[PDB]
Amino acid sequence: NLYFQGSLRETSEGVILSVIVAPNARETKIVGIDGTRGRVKVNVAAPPVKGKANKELMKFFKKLFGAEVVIVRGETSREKDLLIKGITKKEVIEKLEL
Ligand code: NA
Ligand code: NA
Repeated sequence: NLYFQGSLRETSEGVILSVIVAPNARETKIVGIDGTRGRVKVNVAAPPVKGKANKELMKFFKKLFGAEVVIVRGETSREKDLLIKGITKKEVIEKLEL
């Protein structure tokens, strides 16, 4: 039921996945799509302090995609853009739709 196409774009370097983080969660997980922002809603099991939400977010998606993931926008924001290097949009969508 979730459509990720409005939260992704494929660039020269890989795929930029646009997310909005909800911290203080009991489990890091994808919960839905913010259609007004074009972002994947991700609960993150970390407080919003010490870059701890960034660390958990990148661990989660590196494991999911099997590729390196860096934060390219929003290091100190809830609205973060994640560059997944060396991957196609088709691959990213397949992993998100699991
Ligand atoms: Na590009
Ligand atoms: Na994962």
